[PDB]
Order: sequence, then C-alpha cells, then structure tokens
Amino acid sequence: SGFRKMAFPSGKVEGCMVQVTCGTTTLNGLWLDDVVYCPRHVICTSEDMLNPNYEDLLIRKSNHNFLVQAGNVQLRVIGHSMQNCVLKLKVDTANPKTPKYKFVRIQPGQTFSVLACYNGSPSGVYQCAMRPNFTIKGSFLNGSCGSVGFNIDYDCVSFCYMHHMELPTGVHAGTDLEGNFYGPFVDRQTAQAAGTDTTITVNVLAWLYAAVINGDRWFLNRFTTTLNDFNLVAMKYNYEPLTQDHVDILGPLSAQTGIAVLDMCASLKELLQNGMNGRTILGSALLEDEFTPFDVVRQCSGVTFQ
Amino acid sequence: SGFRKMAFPSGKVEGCMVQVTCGTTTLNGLWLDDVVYCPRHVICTSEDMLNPNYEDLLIRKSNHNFLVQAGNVQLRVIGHSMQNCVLKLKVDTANPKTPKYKFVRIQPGQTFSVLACYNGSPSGVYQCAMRPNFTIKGSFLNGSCGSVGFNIDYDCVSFCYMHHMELPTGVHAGTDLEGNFYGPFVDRQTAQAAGTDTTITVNVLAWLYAAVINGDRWFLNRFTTTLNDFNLVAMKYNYEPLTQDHVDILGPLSAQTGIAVLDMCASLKELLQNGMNGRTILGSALLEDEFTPFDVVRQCSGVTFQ
Ligand SMILES: CC(C)(C)[C@H](NC(=O)C1(F)CC1)C(=O)N1CC2(C[C@H]1C(=O)N[C@H](C#N)C[C@@H]1CCNC1=O)SCCS2
Ligand SMILES: CC(C)(C)[C@H](NC(=O)C1(F)CC1)C(=O)N1CC2(C[C@H]1C(=O)N[C@H](C#N)C[C@@H]1CCNC1=O)SCCS2
Repeated sequence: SGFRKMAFPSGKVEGCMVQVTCGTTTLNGLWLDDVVYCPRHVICTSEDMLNPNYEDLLIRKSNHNFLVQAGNVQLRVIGHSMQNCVLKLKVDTANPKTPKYKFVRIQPGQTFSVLACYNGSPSGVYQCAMRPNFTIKGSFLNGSCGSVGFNIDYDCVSFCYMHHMELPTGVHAGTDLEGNFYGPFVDRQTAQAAGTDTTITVNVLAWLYAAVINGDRWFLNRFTTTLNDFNLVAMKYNYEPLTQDHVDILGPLSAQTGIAVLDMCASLKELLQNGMNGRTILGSALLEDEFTPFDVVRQCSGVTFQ
Repeated sequence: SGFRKMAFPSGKVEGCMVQVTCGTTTLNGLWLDDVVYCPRHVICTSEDMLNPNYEDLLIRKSNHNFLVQAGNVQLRVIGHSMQNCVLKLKVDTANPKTPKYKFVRIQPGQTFSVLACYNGSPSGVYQCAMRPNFTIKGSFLNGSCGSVGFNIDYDCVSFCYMHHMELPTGVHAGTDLEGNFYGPFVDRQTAQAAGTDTTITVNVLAWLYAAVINGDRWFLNRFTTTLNDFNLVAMKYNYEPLTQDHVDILGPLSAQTGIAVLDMCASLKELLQNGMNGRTILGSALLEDEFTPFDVVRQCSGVTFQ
C-alpha cells in the first residue's frame, strides 16, 4: 500500500553524464557510444544571449575548444556538428556504460524522470509530466542544462527530454534528443511565454483509480455520465477533453477495480463541481494529474527494470 | 527555479541489490563486500507468521538453503548469521560495485530516499521522512522487503533503513542495517499500531524558506513571535516543538533570505490559525513537512554527488 511520486532508477543514466565546457560556460552532456549530446547554447558568449548566431559561433570553434570530462577523465573530441538545438561531439572513446537506448519524442500528458545534473554530476531525480502547453514543472538552476528526461522499459532507456530553458513563472522548456524543442520555444533570451496550461484529465482519473486501489474511496458516488456530458464539465474547469483512447487506456485499472471509466468520470465531475470540502485523496488536497495510467499500474503492481 | 520532491541518484544502491530466496519466499538483499543483508522473515513459513521462532527456524537452515542471485548469477552462500531482525549471508564473492558506505541510525524528522525493489530489481525511487512516530509513508507491495533507504554525501552512501512491515492505514516500519527496528514494532503478524504522528515543524519552516527563495512570498506577514509563544500554537495544531537547535539549523536559509527564523514562525503561526484560504505554496494546498533544511539547500543550490 501507499502511493508516492516515484521516479525511475537513475543508474543507467548516471553512467552517461559528462561535463561540457566552452570557455567560461559548463553544462551537462549525454555520452552514448562515441557521441556526446549537449545543448548548443554552451557555445554562447556573455554578450550575444539575446539572439546568438549559432552557425557563426560553431564555425569558429575547433574540436579542441570543447572540454569534455567524464568524471575526472578528459574525453578527446574528434568531431563536432549541430543538429537543430543540440551539439553532437564525437569523442575518441565509446562509453563502456552505454545502456540499450532509444530517442523518443513524447506526447503532452506523458511522464518521465529527470536526473538533474550540474558539472556532469547528478544532484537528484524526480518525476515530471510534459504539460499540455509543452512545458515541464521542473527544478533547475544555472548549469543544469543538458540534464535529461527518460523512461525505462525492461532494460531500455528511452531518452525524451534535454533541458535548455527556464520560462517566466519558473517552468521549463527543452528539446528531444534530436534537438527539436517541445512547444513554440527557442534557445535565445527573448520574450517567450507558455500558453495557458490545462489539467491532464486521463491522469487525474488514473490517480483516482490508484486511490481506490489503496482504499481511499470516499469520493465515489452512485452516478454515471456520458462521455459528452463529462467533457462539457471538464471544459469549464480547464481540463483536457477525455477521448475514447483515454477511456481504453484506463481499461486495466477499470477492470482491476470493477469501476467503469464513465462511473469514475461521474465521481470526478462531482469533485470538480463541489470541491473536496477539506478532505484529501492519497494525502493530497488537490487533484493530481502527473501520474499516467501506466505509472499507476507500474507502481501498484511492482514492475521492475533490469 | 522550481521545487520538487527530489530523491538521491540511485545508481550506487542499484549495484548492491540482490534477490534472496528460501523455499517459496523471495525478498531483496543488500550486497556489500562479501555479505548480503536481508530481513530475517525470509525464513518464515506459510504457517508461523503470527510469532515465528526465528532462532529455531535459522538453526534448521544450512548455507545451501539460501538462494542468492545477483542479476542472473547465483552467489554461493558460505556462512549465515542473525543480528537482531536481519540476516547476514556471507557469500564467496565480494560485490565489485560496493560503494563507500556507512550504516547510520537516523533521527525522526530526517529524510532519505527509498529504492523500492522486487526480486532484487529496482522498481522506482522516492523520498521519505522518518515520521515522529517511527513510521514512514512509503509505497511497498508484497516482496518489497529488503529494499533500503539511504542518503548520499559526496561519494558515501549512508544506509539508514531496511523495509520489513506494513502497518494499519498503509504506513511502513523497518530497521536500521543492524536489524534494530525504528519504533516499538516487531517482525511478526501481531496487533501493532503506530502512535499518533505529528508534523515536523522545522521541515515546514524549511519548506516555507524554499517558497520564499522561489518567489512564492504571499504568506509572509509583518509580525514576529517569541519561541515560547510559537510553540504554544504549534502544540494545539499537532506540530513538534521547535527547539533552539532547530532554529540554528535553519540559520543558512534565514541568512540567505534575510528572514529571521522567529519572523518565519510568526507567518507559520498565522497559516496554522487562519488556513490558506484556497491558496497554494509551491503548488501545494497543504503545508509540506518532508523537506529538511539540508534538503532545501541541496536542491536550491544544486549540490551534486560523485
Ligand atoms: C532568463 C533565463 C532563465 C536565463 C532564460 N530564459 C529565457 O530567456 C526565456 F525566454 C525562457 C524565458 C534561459 O533559460 N536561458 C538563457 C539562455 C540560456 C538559458 C539558460 O539559462 N538555461 C539554463 C541551462 N544551463 C537553465 C536555466 C537557468 C535558470 N533555470 C534554468 O532552468 S537561451 C540561450 C542563450 S542564454
Ligand atoms: C499484515 C501485513 C502487512 C502482511 C504484516 N503487518 C503486520 O503484521 C503488522 F503488525 C504491521 C501491521 C506485514 O507487514 N508482514 C507480515 C510478516 C511479513 C511482513 C510483510 O508482509 N512484509 C512485506 C515484505 N516483503 C512488505 C509488506 C507487504 C505489504 N506491504 C508491505 O510493505 S511479519 C513476519 C512474519 S510475516
């Protein structure tokens, strides 16, 4: 029993983290086989933050200008190139700790763990969601860029995020591992702001299922709803529309608890319209939306990784 | 910016996790040098859960009866003994991934990360506190016992917890790595219940400091309080007494923000007496008490580990 914001074990990613330095600027890189991936704004100067000419800045760098360290060991750079907003530094040594891996582009509403790093060393690990507005609510300071987000499946690490930017109100933006930003953001110091965020309805439902599995059942009412009538209420409270695919993805939790998804929607409808009246669910006073249906099953069934 | 429930990187502990099986029962063990540590109730039978005769059960086991697997590799057991509530299985192979480590007994109110494991493989990592009533609010299923809690300092893993029991209401009890339980609990299936818990006042204050550091300042009032008058209010709301040592431990955060601890106590006093009126702090609708002052500094200053 119990339900926690749970991150993936980070060891496989820890073995890939390195430090990349250009002049005064150090950030993190991801070392897979003989390539180090890092944000291209490592090549930025104190002056041209507002609109860096990245191609001109990279033209003027040589391999030797990139100082890459794995622990206390310098990795010699033998090639460099830029792919969208990431640099790829070819090094002369393949990373012997390289896990089985994939580069994936996740969808809004999906979750992943972040291994927050500084100077190529890990600070901590936490779970995040890709918000509907393509930000993440992370915890990042100066020097954290190049920290990555990831999922694990059996033995395979799917890298999905690399950290680049902090936006107004303290939320975060970054790229996939092909260097393409999530959302409309750019790697320059210019007026950007996130679009308004919305609540990830399918995740709130999954978390209500987790509550029922843990014996926290007070909010279940005796009613049902149609999918259309629920979505009319979701809309007023800034919740994402619930789709049939969402309903089908909730199948396993619905089957385990014996609660039809649309019956759970009726209970969520009542919570939205009426509030929680000072009560908590799974120890929370707000409805939580950063657990996917898959996260709930993994945590409540004890799925492991090798 | 940002503030997350952040766990330690788990890689150093992942390299120590093994599976221990006696007959039908499998749980996790911790492999350090040539010793595997695990809960002694691995030797329990389907029948004598209510009050196992552990000494008689262990007398009847031989080395070969303990099946210890590291990944897919059997570790041959060459010695066994019992220390309080843990078994120590000597194996013929020292763990080449053994980190620098210590066994520590933590105090109530301190925090640590749990690497939840099943069949010797990791499921996830999350941050916990040792509650004033010597329980932890974990997330554990059948087969999780032997999972450990830990802190890291530079390169040194301090193991502080090993999981043994789930208590009524879904909270958890366990031992230090010398096999001594935290709290009045015993490893048998008998009526035990936690004493009433209380809120960890020094941690709530630390988390209010983290809020100020992140620009979430609405709850700061213009008043101060004496330590005695604050503690009279803390008592009514089931908060731990705040001690001078707690005040001094909050020194670094107080100095960083320029807010005297007793001034923060006045603001906390107002929150306790008046509620939050539907507002949130650091995205939370309840006051959070599972971040220590040290956790706040580590997260907000980007402290890393090797
Ligand atoms: C005002 C900033 C927060 C400094 C800035 N944001 C914007 O300009 C916006 F348009 C989004 C709002 C921003 O993030 N920048 C500036 C550049 C780099 C990058 C950066 O500092 N990225 C850090 C890495 N390392 C991680 C940041 C630091 C604080 N916490 C984080 O997460 S963009 C390339 C040229 S300099
Ligand atoms: C009712 C139980 C939850 C089964 C029981 N609790 C009590 O009897 C209490 F007095 C505390 C309330 C309990 O925890 N037991 C029973 C024994 C083993 C141990 C156990 O199952 N420990 C698991 C490990 N592995 C981890 C548990 C399983 C569920 N979630 C967890 O965290 S004690 C040694 C003889 S059998």
